[PDB]
Amino acid sequence: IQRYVRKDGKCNVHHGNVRETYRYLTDIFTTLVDLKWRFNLLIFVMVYTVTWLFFGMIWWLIAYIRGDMDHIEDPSWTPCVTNLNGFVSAFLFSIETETTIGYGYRVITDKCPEGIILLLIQSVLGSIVNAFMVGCMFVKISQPKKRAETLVFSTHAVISMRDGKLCLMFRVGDLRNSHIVEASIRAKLIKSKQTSEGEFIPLNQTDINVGYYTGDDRLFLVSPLIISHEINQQSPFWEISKAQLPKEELEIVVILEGMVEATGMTCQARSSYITSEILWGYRFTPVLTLEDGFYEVDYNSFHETYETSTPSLSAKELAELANRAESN
Amino acid sequence: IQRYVRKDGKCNVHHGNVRETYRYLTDIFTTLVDLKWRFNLLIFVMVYTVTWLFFGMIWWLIAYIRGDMDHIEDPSWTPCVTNLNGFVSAFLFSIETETTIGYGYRVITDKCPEGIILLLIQSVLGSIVNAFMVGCMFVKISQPKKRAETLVFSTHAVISMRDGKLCLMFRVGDLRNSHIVEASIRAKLIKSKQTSEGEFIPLNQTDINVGYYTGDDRLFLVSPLIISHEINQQSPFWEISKAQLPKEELEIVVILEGMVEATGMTCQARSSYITSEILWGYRFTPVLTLEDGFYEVDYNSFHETYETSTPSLSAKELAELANRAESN
Amino acid sequence: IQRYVRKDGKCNVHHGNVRETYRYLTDIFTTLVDLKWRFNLLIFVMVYTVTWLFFGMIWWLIAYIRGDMDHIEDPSWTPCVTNLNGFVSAFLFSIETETTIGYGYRVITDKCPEGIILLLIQSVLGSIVNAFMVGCMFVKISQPKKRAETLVFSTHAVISMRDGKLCLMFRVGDLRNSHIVEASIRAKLIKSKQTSEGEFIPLNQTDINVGYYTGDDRLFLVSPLIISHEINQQSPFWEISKAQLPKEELEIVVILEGMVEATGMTCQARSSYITSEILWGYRFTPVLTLEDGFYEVDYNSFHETYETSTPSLSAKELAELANRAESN
Amino acid sequence: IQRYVRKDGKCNVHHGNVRETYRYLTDIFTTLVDLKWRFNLLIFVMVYTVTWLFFGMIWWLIAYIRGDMDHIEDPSWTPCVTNLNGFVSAFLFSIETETTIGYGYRVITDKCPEGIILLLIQSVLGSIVNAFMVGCMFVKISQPKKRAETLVFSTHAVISMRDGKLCLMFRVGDLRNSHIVEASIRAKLIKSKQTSEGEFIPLNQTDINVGYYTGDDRLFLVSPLIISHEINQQSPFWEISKAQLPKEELEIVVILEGMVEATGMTCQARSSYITSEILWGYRFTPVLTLEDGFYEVDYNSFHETYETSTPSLSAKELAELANRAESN
Ligand SMILES: [K+]
Ligand SMILES: [K+]
Ligand SMILES: [K+]
Ligand SMILES: [K+]
Ligand SMILES: [K+]
Ligand code: NA
Ligand code: NA
Ligand code: NA
Ligand code: NA
Repeated sequence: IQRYVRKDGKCNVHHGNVRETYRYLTDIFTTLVDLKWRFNLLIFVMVYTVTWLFFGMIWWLIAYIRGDMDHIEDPSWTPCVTNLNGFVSAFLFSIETETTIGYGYRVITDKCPEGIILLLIQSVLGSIVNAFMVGCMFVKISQPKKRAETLVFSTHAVISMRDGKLCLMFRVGDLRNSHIVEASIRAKLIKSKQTSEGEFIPLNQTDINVGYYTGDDRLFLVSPLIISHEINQQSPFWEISKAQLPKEELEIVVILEGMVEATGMTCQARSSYITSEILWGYRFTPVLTLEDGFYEVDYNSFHETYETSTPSLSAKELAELANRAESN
Repeated sequence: IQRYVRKDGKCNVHHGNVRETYRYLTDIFTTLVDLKWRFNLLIFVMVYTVTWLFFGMIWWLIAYIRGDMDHIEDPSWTPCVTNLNGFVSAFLFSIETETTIGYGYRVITDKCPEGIILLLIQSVLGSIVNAFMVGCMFVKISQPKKRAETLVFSTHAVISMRDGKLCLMFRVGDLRNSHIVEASIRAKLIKSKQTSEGEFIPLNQTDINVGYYTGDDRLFLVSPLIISHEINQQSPFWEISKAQLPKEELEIVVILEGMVEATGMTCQARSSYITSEILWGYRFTPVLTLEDGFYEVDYNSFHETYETSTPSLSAKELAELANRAESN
Repeated sequence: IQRYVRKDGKCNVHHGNVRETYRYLTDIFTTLVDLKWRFNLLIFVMVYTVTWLFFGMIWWLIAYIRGDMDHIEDPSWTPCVTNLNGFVSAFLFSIETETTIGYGYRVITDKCPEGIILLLIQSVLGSIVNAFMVGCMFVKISQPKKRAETLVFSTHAVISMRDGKLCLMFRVGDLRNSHIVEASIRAKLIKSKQTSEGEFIPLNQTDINVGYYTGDDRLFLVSPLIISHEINQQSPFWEISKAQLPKEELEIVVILEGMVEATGMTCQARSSYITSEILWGYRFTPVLTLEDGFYEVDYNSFHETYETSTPSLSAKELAELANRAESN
Repeated sequence: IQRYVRKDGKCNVHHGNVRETYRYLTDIFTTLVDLKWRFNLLIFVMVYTVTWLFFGMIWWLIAYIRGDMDHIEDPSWTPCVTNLNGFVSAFLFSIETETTIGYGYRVITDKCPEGIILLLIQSVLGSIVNAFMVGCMFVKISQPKKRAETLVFSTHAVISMRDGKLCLMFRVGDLRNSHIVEASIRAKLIKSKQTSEGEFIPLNQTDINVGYYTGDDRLFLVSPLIISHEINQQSPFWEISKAQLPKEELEIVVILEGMVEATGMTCQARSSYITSEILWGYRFTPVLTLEDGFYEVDYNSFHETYETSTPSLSAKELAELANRAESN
């Protein structure tokens, strides 16, 4: 079955018929850092080689129009750049200058102002281009989405009874010793619907409660946590029994958002649970054990669940039993 | 008619009679990065050329006061900077030094401490100025407002019935495959008012509810979303019928705020719906279709709406019909 | 009278008897960027001059222990660094190397590995020190608190009647065309108190409501806004009449927090209203006027207020009149 | 007794049996900046020395395959790099080039394109590697967790009566004159539990209320603040008397999260109070005193508490006395 979101977090959507494609060029920086690495590294190589060529020809051109080329056998003549024997030497000086290596076998001189104003322009644009590209690299290396790689979601969501309440539970973890700051968990139920009046709504998102009113959706996440959605009157699973579950066409999107401790930058880790990955009547297997001075987590057991005695009834039907029980 | 906010997000306000203009110089960095590009690139060129000139004259000056200029025919004499034949050579050494190209035809020496302490000062201020300016460039290129270019708002807001409730709806979209992290939507109604007591309040902002109490204002925005404001008792559209709408003098400001995935930086995309852009009795045309392995969006249809059967009554009058219907 | 917070935002508190002062050295970066500019620029100059000296002596030392110094009249002998005639030349090479100007009159050679491993160490530490310091500069220039300079608070808070409710109002503004993203306003009442049991609490902070439950504390701030605190049953001004106000010993701290549009960084602008700056029975003078295509703000009038007819009674006593009025 | 969180903020947990260790390499930047300094500085040294060697051999190799090595006695022959007498000179040119010191005793030439395309590759990768590493340093120096060093938590939590309510109180402070922006305090109670149905939950986190519904959890923190948790019906200390406290097996985790004023980056300071550090019947000793123009804090007294008359009863039992008192 098709899902909206993959277990690893990527989203199965393509944006077609974007009539106004120039917008991608309007915020070029976003397109650049969003590219695949091969394409950054390609552009990176190109941006540098074309500038050095582009200036290299302008350095050659000053030397040509000046007549430096024509008098190389005459020492009386002095050029813009000492030693520009040909079209190759210009390329090298062009790099020697803009990288600011400037070996100084090729050296500029007093004799032309035409050259000085180029060295000037170059150095300036050399800084602006170099910023743009190095900046682009730094951002791409340091970007926070990468942290998501050391944030795990449990492979299944489970439904079982907890202190008399029927609960939907998934487990989350963080493989690093460092932290997710201002950590928080939110969850969205994704399923299509139809209004009384006729409107079909493709992949309708309804927020699932996972601590919003108590601030228990704000996580302190060191050892793995089991996030619990209590299936109450206000739940979208209120009228879903063990029987009905597999015949429902729904998907739970789970989103973990906080700041990578070292870069202040906010990360978003995502995963999905489709109807078949929601185990009814199950419990997560413990992972925590005590050792001398430290609590040790056993990630082998992180995804593992086991079965428990659990009603087949919808949460709603459990209430109906309770209403008669308290009234008895 | 005059609007407060343009559809593209820019705001029609000018800040006149700012008596204390020095404040703009107090936080210079904000003024700089807020400038138009022509003016950054201008200042950028200028800041660099004046330093190189300013030092170039000081390099010339040491050479003049020392008497290096007077003895160029004497090799016994050795200068601060080998080869400073005139006022031009000094400018070149000044750049050769501060860019740190340092071709080394112009080379400093032991003979003057006067020169060494300059090379010292220069290099230090060369780093501080270079930071300030390159930094200023980097910030301006990477700034998040730019993302707003690949965030679209629907061209109209529509009002129609949804599961028995009258709703104001606008649609939002994101043209990129990358994400808006900690995405959230808020909306402000802008219209003037008068208190019982007499006070006129120019462009009074009252927050429009778009999910605040359920956290459904926190968006997971991949494919386009239709943001719904339920027009209930607490709504500012409670007493507005189809008839009255066009004769109201109001404007809805819509604000999308989240973090650009790659730079942790927060973006704010804005748009406005003036009274004439609010289509009563309309529905948004679907955009989502299924393809092999991927959900495809059709942005051609993004802004498109169609008409449906919809009451001409205000939400309030619909309730009055319901009160008698339930009491019947 | 002593205030806790100045009108410009600075806080009248000193942190004395910090026994564990090393902590300031533990997070050195915070102390550095928190310093006055004179002291950054001082340290900046020093950090660079001591490294260049420190290496300069090590460059001199290799040259001394090797015996390069003793043979300068012998060309057969070749040194670590060509041309190190004395203790001054070493300082210059040391800079020429670490700034990477490297004029190359002073050039390293094959003949000693002792020199190569220094050039190596230097270049590496040259990058680490240069990062630390340039970074420190960049941060300090770009820091967001500076924006606060172009965020104004009204000079007074006023109390007057608004649609039958008694309200405490202050006005806020933003002098720039650019934005404060995720803008929000919160306000704290600061006054001492005593518990029934005996405990004196020095400067007790109680949050003042300014939109928290409706999200109207989240500002869209283009033209100036009048922030309104409705003085209701839950207000700390519930039992304060015009008469009692000046004899109360209290201070309202007002805090504006949002993100500078260009740097994603969060700014905090603060101000205070002491009991004497709270004008009872007053209204803010309008500032907004319409011009062709643009709304123009008149900051001359920003702080200005005028008097209106307003009850001398506490909000509580107004309710008591209303209770008998509705019961009549 | 074992705690979950240390008083200084570090967490007693180890992540064992991480089967998928490659993920650490997938987001390498996080692993790098998370390393101990010795290991950054080690890698930093290594990354640079291996590139310079790696290129140095390629520079040597071009010189070898070309036959430059074989003709050093022939001036007719001209090499890729003037002066590459051996395997050592190549290493030096390799650094001279990539650091961009380029002393220019070793200079590239026209004669080989083989060399030019290397200089090209090098300079490009020289920028990418240099970014990666300097960036990594900058991040690590500027990271916000460090601020936590100048944020103190009181050594004990105390329980005493405040205006008729039994309260759990701890005190927090900030040693710097600079601010924590968007400051906020949250607190989690950590103790194991067992569901009716059988499920043991290892270290169950239940959020402790410390201002969430009034926004008094949002701190304006200049002088020290006493954070108060009112022990009401909804409290986890509702049924805990002075008698029972020490026999409970619980731990309160306290978390302070806000932005370092200068870097926009968010900091998280943590501490813990185990059952024995919760003083029943105690009050914090004042720290604030007035001086000419400034409020002075006395951090000697910051942690100090003193005893007061305080009920031995649980908050619940105090209510039961009140129920009969009001009914009397
Ligand atoms: K250089
Ligand atoms: K150089
Ligand atoms: K050089
Ligand atoms: K040189
Ligand atoms: K936030
Ligand atoms: Na962790
Ligand atoms: Na998207
Ligand atoms: Na503004
Ligand atoms: Na402080």
